[PDB]
Amino acid sequence: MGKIALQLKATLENITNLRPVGEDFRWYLKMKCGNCGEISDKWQYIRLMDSVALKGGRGSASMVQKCKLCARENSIEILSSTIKPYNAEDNENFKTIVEFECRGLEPVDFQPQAGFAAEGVESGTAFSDINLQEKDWTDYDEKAQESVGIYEVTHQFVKC
Ligand SMILES: [Cl-]
Ligand SMILES: [Zn+2]
Repeated sequence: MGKIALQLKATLENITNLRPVGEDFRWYLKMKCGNCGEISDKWQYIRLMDSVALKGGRGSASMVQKCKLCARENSIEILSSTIKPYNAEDNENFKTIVEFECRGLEPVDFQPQAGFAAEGVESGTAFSDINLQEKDWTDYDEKAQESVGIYEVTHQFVKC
């Protein structure tokens, strides 16, 4: 078992409280088998709503997968109490937004897609259904009379 933090960085414009929303939120990841090193060929996602009870007091997992190359049964779990928003004050800094407990599947890449939400920095205008798949996003806050944006989204992994 190991924990891994996923840190986001983005440039924010007139936006705050940027966060994944809901138990159905999808963390799209490329995952590495911890025994044979095989990295998934396609993006896979994991979500809190898929939680499954592991046998024999081992706890739970968000995803269990038998490695196709070495037959190990590996798992990974999103830690829900570690999910944090990315705020106006975090602008352009890496910041941990979620942690995963890894039992033989470890993420080595991350693709933010849909399901994020955020709000106008002063207006509190709600923006939902934000898709970051392009790594840029723009909209207009009518209450603020300002453009809002999230640009140059990137990430990195910290082993905890
Ligand atoms: Cl998947
Ligand atoms: Zn393997």
